[PDB]
Amino acid sequence: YGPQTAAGDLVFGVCHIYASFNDTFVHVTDISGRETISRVTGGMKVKADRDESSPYAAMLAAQDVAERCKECGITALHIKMRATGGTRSKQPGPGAQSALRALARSGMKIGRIEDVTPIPTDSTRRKGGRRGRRL
RNA sequence: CACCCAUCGAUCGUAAGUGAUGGGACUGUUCGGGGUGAAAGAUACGGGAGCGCCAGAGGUGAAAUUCUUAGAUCGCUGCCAG
Repeated sequence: YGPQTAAGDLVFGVCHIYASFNDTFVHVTDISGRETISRVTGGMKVKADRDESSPYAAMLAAQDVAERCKECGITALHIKMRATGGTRSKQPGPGAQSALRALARSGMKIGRIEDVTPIPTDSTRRKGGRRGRRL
């Protein structure tokens, strides 16, 4: 099933792409965000714990979410990319460009593109003491 | 310009320095995350409610302890606290 509109129109959902260093969410929802349509993570497409953030897992996840959002009736995506943000890291993880390419090549039209990494006007004490994650 | 009358007071008088690119005080005037009192704000971390969705999420060199179909993580809008 799907929505009904005139011939020359595009149904726009919003695709939140959560690209942290440990996983990768691809999350297609209604423009409100209130109604999830389909979300797939990089950990649903691989066996190893490592590959949850691999560029291949994010590709397969954004694929398998694009096919289902087409099944539902969504044709274009306003894209909202996100890193862990807050205090962790404002740099988007590896499986972000691969999710973008997956959606674009798969066939979803791409509207706006955005960065919604949570950032602080000022922040709570970051994890790891004064000396940080000594390695 | 030493005086002239109109019309306002008419205290009795400085004579032992000068006023440091010394100091202090004053006036004016910036300037500044200087101090302190009281409201308001901002996202973010966390929890919580409502609404979706379903199989993982978190974490790592790799894992595991940890959370999770009894609905975790994720998404949206209020809410609470620091």
